[PDB]
Amino acid sequence: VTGIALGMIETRGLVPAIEAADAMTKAAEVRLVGRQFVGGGYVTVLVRGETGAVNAAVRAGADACERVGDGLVAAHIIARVHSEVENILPKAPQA
Amino acid sequence: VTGIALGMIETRGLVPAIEAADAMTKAAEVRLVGRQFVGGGYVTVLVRGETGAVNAAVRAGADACERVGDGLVAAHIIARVHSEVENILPKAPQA
Amino acid sequence: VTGIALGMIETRGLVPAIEAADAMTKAAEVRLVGRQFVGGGYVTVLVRGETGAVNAAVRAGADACERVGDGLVAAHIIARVHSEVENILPKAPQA
Amino acid sequence: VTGIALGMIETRGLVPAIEAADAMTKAAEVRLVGRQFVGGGYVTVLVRGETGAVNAAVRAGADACERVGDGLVAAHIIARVHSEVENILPKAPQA
Amino acid sequence: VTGIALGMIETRGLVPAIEAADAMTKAAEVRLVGRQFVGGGYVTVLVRGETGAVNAAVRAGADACERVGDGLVAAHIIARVHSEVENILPKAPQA
Amino acid sequence: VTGIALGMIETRGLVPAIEAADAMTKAAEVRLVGRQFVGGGYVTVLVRGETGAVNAAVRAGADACERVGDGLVAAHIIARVHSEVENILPKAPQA
Repeated sequence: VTGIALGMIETRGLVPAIEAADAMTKAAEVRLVGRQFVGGGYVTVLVRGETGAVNAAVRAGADACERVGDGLVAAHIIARVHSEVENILPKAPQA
Repeated sequence: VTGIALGMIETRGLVPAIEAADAMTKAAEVRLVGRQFVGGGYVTVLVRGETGAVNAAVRAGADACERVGDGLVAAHIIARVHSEVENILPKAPQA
Repeated sequence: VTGIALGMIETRGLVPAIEAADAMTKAAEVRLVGRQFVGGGYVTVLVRGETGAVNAAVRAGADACERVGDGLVAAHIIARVHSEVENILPKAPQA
Repeated sequence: VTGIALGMIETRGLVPAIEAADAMTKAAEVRLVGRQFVGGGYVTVLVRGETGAVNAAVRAGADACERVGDGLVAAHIIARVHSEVENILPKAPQA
Repeated sequence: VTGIALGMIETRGLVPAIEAADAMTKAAEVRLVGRQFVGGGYVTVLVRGETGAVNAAVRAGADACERVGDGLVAAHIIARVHSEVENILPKAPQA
Repeated sequence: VTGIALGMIETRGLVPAIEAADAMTKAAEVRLVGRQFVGGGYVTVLVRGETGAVNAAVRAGADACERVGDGLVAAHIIARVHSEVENILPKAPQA
């Protein structure tokens, strides 16, 4: 609900990205704040939550999406982003 | 009509994606909720329905579209997406 | 004028796509309803008409555009798309 | 001024496309009606004019742009596009 | 706060770009002014600050993001951009 | 200020493009009128000025940006574009 850690998975294609998003949100209490079409085929899903939650989420999403479609590019956690980085992070996705 | 399972096919190009969409919707009672241009040439079609419907649909779409154009990237089902994932799923496509 | 069959050609680049569109529309009575920039360099042109018209059109467009530029990716006909698929098909192109 | 033939050059990148556009418009009396970013790096420039004008233009643009940057993909003329194809052709570019 | 030097990192994918942005902003007093989706999968993050700040920032971001996802494309500093270049530089990002 | 020659550099990525823009504007009296994301990763920067200015600018930008990131695709000058080509040239960039 109120944690500020950031979890991020980037995939080749939207399908593995949606699998990642589902596995992450089912794995721990994290909020899905963005899904971004990057260009070139990259898609990135972003979650916010407490450190431990985001840790468990990212690990789960990564294990899940590497088997789907063109797969996984990156799985990363930043437990406390600098206040400046909030300027580039999505507050809610657009669907 | 009211099922919440999710079916997804991602293709290289729009043509196999439209074949996928037609085969899926003809294969079982599923609703076509989105067609997404991902970037890089990826296109993803998304269907919602009951679990068994989405199962049959995805299987049909996958068999159909792998023979068309540049073909199939991914075919996947999530029978119950986390409530958070609804935030990134299209409610209706844009044409 | 009133036929609901669907003809589709996908090309690498816009130029072969315009050649495809011209050959298809000159080959039989079909309506050009969409030209779509897919991402990655894919372009897809879509025609509607009666079954026989769309058959002749797609065959003509395919023979024509494979010799132009980066060429042909896919040529496909769906003689009756499921009512659900109409949700993703363009009603008129944008130029 | 009033001719309806269509000249088209597709290039890898915008720079050779601008060279193409300049060579075509300097080579014969043709009107520059569109420059289109296709995705994947393809750019297409479109000219309208009388048949002979468009013939000379396309030949000139093609010779000119193949030496610039990533070069030429396609050079093509359609002397009379079907009335349906007008629906997908740009009336004026956007800059 | 008031320095006009420019720091820039370009990455393959958004995830390494967000890592870059975090490392740069944590490394020295710089302002994150832009994150740009370039097409093809390139993402570029831009920081402004005093010369020494931007120097330290870019070095930190570069060391950080080369280990994340598809990695680093470019890391560059322009300590005083020409007044003309301000016309193409983002004033604040969009998230 | 009032010259109509055109200088153009196309790069793989935005970073070398910004280096190009800075080197060109510092090298001679030219105005930066556009920076264009082309798709596929191509970026093109456009300068206007007198012939000699644009000559010196393009040469400087080219030497500068080939060492940055994924580098240089094309460097080109058109000393007097046809009046028709003005229709596709940017009047000012968007940042």
